[PDB]
Amino acid sequence: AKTYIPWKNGKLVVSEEGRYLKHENGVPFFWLGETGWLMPQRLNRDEVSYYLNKCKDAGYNMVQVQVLNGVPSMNIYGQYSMTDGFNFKDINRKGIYGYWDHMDYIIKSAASRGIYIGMVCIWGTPVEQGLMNEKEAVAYGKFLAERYKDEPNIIWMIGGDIRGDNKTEVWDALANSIRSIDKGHLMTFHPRGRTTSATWFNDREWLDFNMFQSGHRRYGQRNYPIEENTEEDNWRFVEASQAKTPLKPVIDDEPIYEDIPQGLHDPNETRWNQHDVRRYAYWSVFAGSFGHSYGHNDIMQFIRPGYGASFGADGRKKAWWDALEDPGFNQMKYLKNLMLTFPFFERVPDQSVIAGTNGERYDRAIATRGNDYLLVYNYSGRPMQIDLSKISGAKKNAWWYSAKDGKLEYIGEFDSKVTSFQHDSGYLSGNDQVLIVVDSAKDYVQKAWTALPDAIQKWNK
Ligand SMILES: [Cl-]
Repeated sequence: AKTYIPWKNGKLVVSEEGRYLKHENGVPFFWLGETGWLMPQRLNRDEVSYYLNKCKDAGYNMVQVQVLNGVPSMNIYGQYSMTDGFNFKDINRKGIYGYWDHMDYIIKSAASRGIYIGMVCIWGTPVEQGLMNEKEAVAYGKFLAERYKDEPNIIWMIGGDIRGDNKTEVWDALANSIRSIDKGHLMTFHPRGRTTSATWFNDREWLDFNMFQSGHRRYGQRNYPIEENTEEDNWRFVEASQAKTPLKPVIDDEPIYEDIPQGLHDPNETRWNQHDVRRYAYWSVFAGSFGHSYGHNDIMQFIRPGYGASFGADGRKKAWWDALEDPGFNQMKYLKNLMLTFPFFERVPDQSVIAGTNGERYDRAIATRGNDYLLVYNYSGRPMQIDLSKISGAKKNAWWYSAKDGKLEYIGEFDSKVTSFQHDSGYLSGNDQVLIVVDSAKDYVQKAWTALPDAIQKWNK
């Protein structure tokens, strides 16, 4: 089938209930993000095409980058991002393929594949180091907005692994400068680990939605902006952000990365794996997030042999082109395809769908529902009691949905009451399921299906 181009449906807009993203014509936008931080600095033209092809084929519709990782930044071609600080008057040179011409090419390359670029204007580190002041932030924002306002596939990202109370004046100057010119793209803030942008900027008129970073510490790794022994409960950040008024959408834009060490800095520590990657994804979305962003330790830094690695990556062991074949990267599509199968905007998180005593930590089942359907993600497989009366219908149909491979298995028809469910698979064996329950009068899911069809095709002609 033809390439799905999301912006054929119009610009991205925050939906009326303040929880999800939609296009202008009302079509849902389930954000499925990939993290390609060092793509502008490390990938050449052919590598950009290959990486974005792989992202498109794995269902990603948002790839985020560090537009600038330094002052100045340098790309693989040996081109500077700035010649005279933040003075961009003479940045374009006739017959020269410049740093910003390669940035233009990355955005056009994503556009032909139906992918939005998440533009982290400037990573937090050079800003924290005082390399961009308020005056320069205004000039940089003017340059970025005038260059990219007419490119449809852009999402502005202020910050970049930094607290909102760190160089606040600089971030506000940058955000308001872009915002004065570009009213056709959504904007947000990428915060420090274990923080949410909602803590500082929920009430900012330039912020359309919030993001948080739940990565990359394990339970009990304080060695603090969060409660002790709650590190891996990324659903807590969703709750904390949405408790703030006005209600705005939220997403985990930086959960744990596949193959990154627990706590980042010890390369001999236990690495986060595909099962953990799925757990963070479903926990964030079922808590109320509008979508999810994934990352891989080898891909985000585009590691290859002969490059120094961050956080225990090893170019000689696995390069970014090999990490594109890893399980977690290729399982995110099953989360996106599931969410797009059901009425999208009436969805709410609802732990009251789980009756009896819910489990703790990895045994905490998590539920979300519409008016006529409910979804319960159970990472461990611990038996559950589900209150089927929380959705419509005298009778309900139920299915098991395998998060690792999208396998669908019909269970049967049930009367509307508190019902026991347990999946026939190893406990804590990486056979995490979503329990799908739908009012028997609705046909979002068919009884004979062993997979979900491509839900996007409803809006692709
Ligand atoms: Cl900080």
